[PDB]
Amino acid sequence: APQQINDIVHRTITPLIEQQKIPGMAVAVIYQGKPYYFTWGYADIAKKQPVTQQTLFELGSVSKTFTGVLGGDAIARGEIKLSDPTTKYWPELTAKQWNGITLLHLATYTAGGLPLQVPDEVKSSSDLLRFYQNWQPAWAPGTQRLYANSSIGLFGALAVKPSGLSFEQAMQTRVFQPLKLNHTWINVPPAEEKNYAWGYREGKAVHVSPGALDAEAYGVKSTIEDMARWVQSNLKPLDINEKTLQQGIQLAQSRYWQTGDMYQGLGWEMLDWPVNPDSIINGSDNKIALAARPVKAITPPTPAVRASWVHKTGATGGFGSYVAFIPEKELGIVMLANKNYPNPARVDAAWQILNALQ
Ligand SMILES: *C(=O)[C@@H](NC(=O)/C(=N\OC)c1csc(N)n1)[C@@H]1N=C(C(=O)O)C(=C)CS1
Repeated sequence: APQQINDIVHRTITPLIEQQKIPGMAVAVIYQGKPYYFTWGYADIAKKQPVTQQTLFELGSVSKTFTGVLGGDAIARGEIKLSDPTTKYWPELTAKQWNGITLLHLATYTAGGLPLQVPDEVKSSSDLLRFYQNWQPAWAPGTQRLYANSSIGLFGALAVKPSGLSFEQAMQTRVFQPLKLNHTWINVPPAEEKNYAWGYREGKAVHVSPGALDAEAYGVKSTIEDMARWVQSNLKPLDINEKTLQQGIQLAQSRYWQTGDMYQGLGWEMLDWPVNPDSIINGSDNKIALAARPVKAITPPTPAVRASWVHKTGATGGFGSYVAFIPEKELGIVMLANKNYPNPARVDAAWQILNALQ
């Protein structure tokens, strides 16, 4: 690692870990296309098992980037269109409020106020239908962006229906394996249990629990090395040999809606580079990130702009993650931690590091 990398990383992350009391953390910085790795702390406190290159973390909502890209792949395959009504793939959703709600809306949180979370009481596919059939929008389709598991989650589950494959098998066969993410799982197999960090919420060790649309919204676990490879793949989709995966990646970074200075892709979110740091830092605070905001349609969507800051936050009960990258400058960062700590702290650190290297 060039000194400047070490310099910044240690200066920025160390106090961050101490400030946020983070038990374990892994950081990857992609600099002129190459990854550089840093780990701190314990994956398992009680076991005193260190974080390593092989430790799996719960990505939480960073999983949405996989879901957007898989969806992008399905479009490229000619299997769905984002202009398809949701009812085309779920005909049992017959209540009148669904008419005019398209896959684009679900994927980009503009269906009209689908809720932030699918309620814990929703378990069976029966509950799931009832939940969406009873939901009442707060706004008309395509007018407001309200960040929501239940929106992008539904998108993921429906996007895979023409393939006939489950969501997990589609993700594994169409995205993980081709990008050679061999330590990335929706369901961590036994041979990896020893590498799967615990999360910590107020001192208690926790792992995410089964939830409806969990795999689609928040259920990916991956290592720092596989997450660097995800970033490289999204920095440079042209190096990618699978035609439809290449195209799916590019579509996930198309700009479909603008709210303030951000643009909504499929999973990914984007801003023009150069970016005002206050804007992404402050925008990451849940009082803005979770608020409803008006959207302007970009008709037709703007193709992936290389001069972009492209990013996504995610968290579970016990974990906190952030990924950001700038395709023009071949620069990116991954931050995985096994405590959920405030979004703006992550984004601030990330900006300090990548600003210092740009
Ligand atoms: C994505 O990260 C997603 N987060 C979650 O669904 C969960 N927690 O967030 C704190 C979650 C899933 S299972 C479990 N026990 N907890 C969305 N992001 C946020 C966020 O913090 O950025 C949310 C507030 C909930 S929805």
